[PDB]
Amino acid sequence: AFTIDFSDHTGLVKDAWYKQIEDLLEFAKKEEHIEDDAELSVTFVDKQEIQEINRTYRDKDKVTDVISFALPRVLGDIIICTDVAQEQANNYGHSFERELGFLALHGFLHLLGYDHMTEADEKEMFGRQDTILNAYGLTRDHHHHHH
Ligand SMILES: [Zn+2]
Repeated sequence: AFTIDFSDHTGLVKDAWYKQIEDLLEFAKKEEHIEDDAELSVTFVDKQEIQEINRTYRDKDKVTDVISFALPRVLGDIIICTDVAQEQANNYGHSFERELGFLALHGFLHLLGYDHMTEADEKEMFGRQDTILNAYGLTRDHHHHHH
């Protein structure tokens, strides 16, 4: 099994988008060969709230697109900023909800223990990200964040 506890503090997220994001992350969990039951939470917030969360939890007084908090396997929490995701979606040329899904996938891989702070880690983690997105059908280069 795989359950996402979703929350949307903005009222912007459509019900169809929750399903699209959950289906992508469930596919990723299977591609990662995680057989156990897993659970996680995804919360959508506006730019004022993401800055406050970034300030108090990361000592970064600034807006950002996604924050992941790593801890049935309980994987932790992903927080996504709708304001930033909408602008990044415009810059990459896919929809708001596609960008929400990409940021959720990125956070999910972080919760599994991947990181990209070194070149070797980045190659491993973006290699998995690209492979999952391609296997799901998201093969256009900018759906990978050109990455
Ligand atoms: Zn990251």
